[PDB]
Amino acid sequence: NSFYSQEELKKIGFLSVGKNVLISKKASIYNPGVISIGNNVRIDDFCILSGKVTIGSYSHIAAYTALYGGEVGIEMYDFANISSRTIVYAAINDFSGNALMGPTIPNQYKNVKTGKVILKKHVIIGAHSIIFPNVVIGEGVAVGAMSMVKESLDDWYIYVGVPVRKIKARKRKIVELENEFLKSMNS
Amino acid sequence: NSFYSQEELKKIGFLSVGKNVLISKKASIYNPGVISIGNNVRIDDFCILSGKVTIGSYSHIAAYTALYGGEVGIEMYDFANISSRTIVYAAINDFSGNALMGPTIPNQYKNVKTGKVILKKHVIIGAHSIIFPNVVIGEGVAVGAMSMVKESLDDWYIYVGVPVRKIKARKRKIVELENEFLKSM
Amino acid sequence: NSFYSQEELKKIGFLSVGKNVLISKKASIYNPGVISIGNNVRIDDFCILSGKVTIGSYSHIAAYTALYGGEVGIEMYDFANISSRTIVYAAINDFSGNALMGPTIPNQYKNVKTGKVILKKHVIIGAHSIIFPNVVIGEGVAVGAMSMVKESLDDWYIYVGVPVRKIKARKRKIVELENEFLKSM
Ligand SMILES: CC(C)(COP(=O)(O)OP(=O)(O)OC[C@H]1O[C@@H](n2cnc3c(N)ncnc32)[C@H](O)[C@@H]1OP(=O)(O)O)[C@@H](O)C(=O)NCCC(=O)NCCS
Ligand SMILES: CC(C)(COP(=O)(O)OP(=O)(O)OC[C@H]1O[C@@H](n2cnc3c(N)ncnc32)[C@H](O)[C@@H]1OP(=O)(O)O)[C@@H](O)C(=O)NCCC(=O)NCCS
Ligand SMILES: CC(C)(COP(=O)(O)OP(=O)(O)OC[C@H]1O[C@@H](n2cnc3c(N)ncnc32)[C@H](O)[C@@H]1OP(=O)(O)O)[C@@H](O)C(=O)NCCC(=O)NCCS
Ligand SMILES: Cc1cn([C@H]2C[C@H](O)[C@@H](COP(=O)(O)OP(=O)(O)O)O2)c(=O)[nH]c1=O
Ligand SMILES: Cc1cn([C@H]2C[C@H](O)[C@@H](COP(=O)(O)OP(=O)(O)O)O2)c(=O)[nH]c1=O
Ligand SMILES: Cc1cn([C@H]2C[C@H](O)[C@@H](COP(=O)(O)OP(=O)(O)O)O2)c(=O)[nH]c1=O
Ligand SMILES: [Cl-]
Repeated sequence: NSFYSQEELKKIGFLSVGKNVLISKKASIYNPGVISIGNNVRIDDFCILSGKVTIGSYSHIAAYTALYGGEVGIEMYDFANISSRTIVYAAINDFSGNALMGPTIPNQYKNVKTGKVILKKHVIIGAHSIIFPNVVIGEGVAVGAMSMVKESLDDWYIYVGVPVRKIKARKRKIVELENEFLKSMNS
Repeated sequence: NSFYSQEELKKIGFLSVGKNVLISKKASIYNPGVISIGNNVRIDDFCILSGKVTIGSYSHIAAYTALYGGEVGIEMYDFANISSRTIVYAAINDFSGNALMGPTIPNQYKNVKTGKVILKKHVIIGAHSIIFPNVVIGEGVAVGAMSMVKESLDDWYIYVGVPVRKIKARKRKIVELENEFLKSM
Repeated sequence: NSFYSQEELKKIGFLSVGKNVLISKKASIYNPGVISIGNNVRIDDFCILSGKVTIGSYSHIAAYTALYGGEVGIEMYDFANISSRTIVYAAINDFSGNALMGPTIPNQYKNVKTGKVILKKHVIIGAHSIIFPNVVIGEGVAVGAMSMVKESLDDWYIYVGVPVRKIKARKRKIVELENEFLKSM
């Protein structure tokens, strides 16, 4: 394995880091100062966390995943997971041609769309997917592999495609299993 | 370039690693102990090889490619190649809502689907593709870029889309070139 | 941030490299002697530039992006930007079954398709996209996320899909702004 030690970790300088947080040494963490991580979290190789990013507990950010929180930030609630090679954007430039583009160029010439991105509890994003700014992913939502998400998504559904369409209900058993797991944790 | 010396290879300790095997120091190899590698194989920057993976000979695995063989294994026969940024999964979690998810939770609470992934000879996988567990990709199968493969695939066909659909037969002239090529050695 | 200093850049040995140039140390650069960079370029972690590549000025190459310039080359012009996880190939292997495949194999048995690739001014390439060889992406072209490009694209259009299709005109307003920005300089 490739993860930082508890020793190495406290030395990163996160706004917050819980316990049993496993982080690849091969990930990239920009501005840990604005990054909070709960407990039981895994962040694999070649991830990039940048800007404002909050992660709860029980979350795997699989390899190659980029979270660009910029300023408004990205929030994951507990039991959210993100599969490989996913990108989440809290800010994006305007593609229309009404705006010059990117970090090379002064702000006034651009027309950056920005907006908090939220992943609620039990959201799972499949591999190679893309989430855009200002998007709340509803509790329980499953998004398929190679998905593109530009708009908010209603609780407890499964979505696929570019851009995603609602294809079926997500089952809630998962909520019973969460309840059980916490109780095994209990007494 | 960015490859191991033949020297340093030996110091990784694969189940087995043949000759003329170029593997980027920028790859991530986990649990080399269950990975074997034949001859004339290139693995490029930022690849990941995890768990049980078996690569024959004359195979390129291109940059960013993730092979997660876990316990059941991925296996690739000779002259099989994978283009950049592919993921081969020998194990996936249940997305239905019937299970809790990922490596952060106990296995009683989950419903991991698992099953060996094999790519037969002369298989080519296009870039940005995803092969899920329990899939035999038949000999001479070509899968297009940006494709997703959840079921086994018939021999000598070209497949594309998400999930893939069969679009036409692959030419087999490469059988000849294999023969003619092995010949001259 | 993971960038080289003005200093270390000079040691890399780029054909040419201008000012305000930030390249990630996490990037891989092969054969930097055929690679050339204007001014006010940014190249992010995990990018790969390989063989012949030429970038003008005011361009961002975002993270994970692979540019395989080969011998023919890839050229971007001023104000072209490329989003994350893109790949641009100036050379590719033939999938049809008429040839054997990849770098593990002698040229005489392959059937490499190759040709210069060009991104004209103001091109924007969407995240997770692929550009095949021998194409010109028209001036002012935007190509959506997760799109695949196999042919030259007409100027001032937005294209999406796999492979792309034209969906609407790109506003030419950016020309005004390019002037206004450059005037102000
Ligand atoms: C989304 C997913 C869970 C749905 O699978 P399913 O519930 O078994 O449903 P089906 O395969 O029958 O597909 C239903 C429909 O959506 C389409 N579809 C399925 N997955 C799709 C995807 N990823 N993108 C686009 N369309 C998809 C199918 O073509 C089918 O279409 P139709 O009914 O119009 O013919 C699964 O296909 C998937 O993408 N899983 C992602 C796995 C992953 O990323 N894992 C990381 C490892 S833990
Ligand atoms: C698979 C591939 C070879 C097929 O293309 P081809 O044999 O030239 O055939 P065509 O381009 O005429 O395509 C036939 C149909 O498939 C579709 N198609 C082709 N490639 C597709 C892909 N990757 N995904 C979805 N559809 C695809 C076309 O839209 C066309 O559709 P239609 O029948 O509805 O019109 C090619 O497009 C591809 O994906 N190559 C991948 C190369 C790669 O990843 N290289 C790595 C560097 S070596
Ligand atoms: C291409 C893009 C600009 C178009 O957005 P838009 O101008 O708002 O257009 P719409 O969302 O109305 O969609 C227009 C049509 O294109 C389709 N479409 C949009 N984006 C698509 C994509 N990336 N791939 C395939 N189809 C797409 C829509 O389904 C719609 O189809 P219809 O007219 O048949 O219903 C945007 O969808 C996109 O892909 N942006 C990429 C952003 C990125 O990669 N950013 C990097 C960080 S700065
Ligand atoms: C994928 C990955 C694995 N590893 C290590 C830690 C794991 O114990 C081991 C197995 O990899 P992985 O495929 O994540 O296995 P699992 O699904 O069993 O957790 O390899 C890393 O250090 N970094 C990574 O990015
Ligand atoms: C792509 C890549 C190339 N290289 C080096 C070794 C290759 O011989 C050289 C050129 O590779 P590449 O650009 O892929 O060219 P080709 O397709 O002809 O093999 O750069 C690496 O070390 N690591 C890599 O991940
Ligand atoms: C993505 C990325 C960021 N960084 C650093 C430099 C940036 O100033 C910072 C975050 O940049 P970014 O998230 O791209 O946004 P902005 O356009 O607001 O700068 O982190 C790197 O060094 N390499 C990278 O690949
Ligand atoms: Cl990637």
